Amino acid sequence: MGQELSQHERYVEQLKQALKTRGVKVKYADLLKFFDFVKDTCPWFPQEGTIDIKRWRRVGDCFQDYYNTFGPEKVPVTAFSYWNLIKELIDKKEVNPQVM
Repeated sequence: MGQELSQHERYVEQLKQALKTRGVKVKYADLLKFFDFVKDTCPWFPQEGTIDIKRWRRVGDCFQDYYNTFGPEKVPVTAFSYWNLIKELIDKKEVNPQVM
């Protein structure tokens, strides 16, 4: 909140467009809030051969369930649906590696 413009914000914007072409309809702020959500309760970002984003949303989906019931909608469940589109996006990439 201290800095209006940040590298993290730009990163999301890229995902917004890229994922959008995959059939994802989410707001820029929505993704930004999610990124801050994990960073707030989870300052780590472990990576593995399998869908790395899985662990990211995994924490959100869990705490999101309780937060959703409590009231904090900061991270709407709709994230899971859009996530389905990502699963296919990353999975396809894991096939036929390409270099630019």
